[PDB]
Amino acid sequence: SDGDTAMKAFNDTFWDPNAKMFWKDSKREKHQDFWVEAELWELVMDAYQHTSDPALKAELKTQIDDVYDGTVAKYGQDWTNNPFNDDIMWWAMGSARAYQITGNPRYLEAARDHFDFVYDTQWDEEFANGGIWWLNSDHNTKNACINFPAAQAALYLYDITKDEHYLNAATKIFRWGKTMLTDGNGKVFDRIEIEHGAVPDATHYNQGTYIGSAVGLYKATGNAVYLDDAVKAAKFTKNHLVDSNGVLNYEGPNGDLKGGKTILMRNLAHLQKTLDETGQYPEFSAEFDEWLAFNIEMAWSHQNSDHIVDGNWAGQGTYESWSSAAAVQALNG
Ligand SMILES: OC[C@H]1O[C@H](OC[C@H]2CNC[C@@H](O)[C@@H]2O)[C@@H](O)[C@@H](O)[C@@H]1O
Repeated sequence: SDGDTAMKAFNDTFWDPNAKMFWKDSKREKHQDFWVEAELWELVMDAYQHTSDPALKAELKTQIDDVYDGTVAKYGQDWTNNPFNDDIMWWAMGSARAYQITGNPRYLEAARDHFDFVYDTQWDEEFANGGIWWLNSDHNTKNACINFPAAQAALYLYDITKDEHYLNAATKIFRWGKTMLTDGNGKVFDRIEIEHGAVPDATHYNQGTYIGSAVGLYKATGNAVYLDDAVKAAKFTKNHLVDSNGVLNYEGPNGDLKGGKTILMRNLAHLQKTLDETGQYPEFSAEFDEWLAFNIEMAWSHQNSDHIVDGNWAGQGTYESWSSAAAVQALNG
């Protein structure tokens, strides 16, 4: 019931049924940024999968379609005019998931066409021995926030199509990213910049997409090293991207990072599910489950009277949909 209450409250506060988009904040003066809207789309899908209330489930299923329609009305169906390859890939990944839920052809086309544009034209072997460029305008940096989401999108497309092309892509992208965008012990680097090298700044959302791609690769390949990869990145997050009480950091003031716990929590749930299913890493699993539950309880203890939780989970006017999404995500694992 907590997940249902949280999602209903989030919609009541932030969903605009007229534009079929989320508001960026509770002043209701501007709709959410394009890339973040794909992440709120996935939140709707996660609540759809989590709920056991058939009436709410049907409403959320409809909302999956309405989110796409509202975005396409403002931004079009062809996102390849957007210079941000990551923006495109977040929508390609969301579209693959929407296809799995709904069966509507438009979503498979959207996923496959946009994945192909990025992977087939924005992969480069010369700089840094591999990796996808951040932008399709200028080619100066290759980033975790495009590469790991691309591996995830490829894994969804493999699951849908069974075409080994997509598994091969996920494997190649992840191998490059593990080698060039991590320290080999679970710390995920932000990016590798031409003429400079690695920028080893770690953030919640890049830990998340690394973990999710690793768990997906473990499941698709049967290679246990990928599960180990995921566990090491989860451990790094729990020990090194938290405050002194173990509560996940607040990553403001940057607007893109403020809500990153949303993406982290989505992917930590994948890891929790796989550990529960396989019985692997039982010691870590117990520690991890306790730490997750603690974070969730602390976050929700700061909910306001409308059942909205700001993204500064360690503490207590205007609430923002991206920063507030993480607490909702956490109850819809
Ligand atoms: O420092 C945060 C963030 O900044 C830049 O990306 C911003 C967004 C652009 N497109 C949508 C999201 O994927 C990004 O967060 C990049 O420098 C990025 O690597 C970095 O984490």
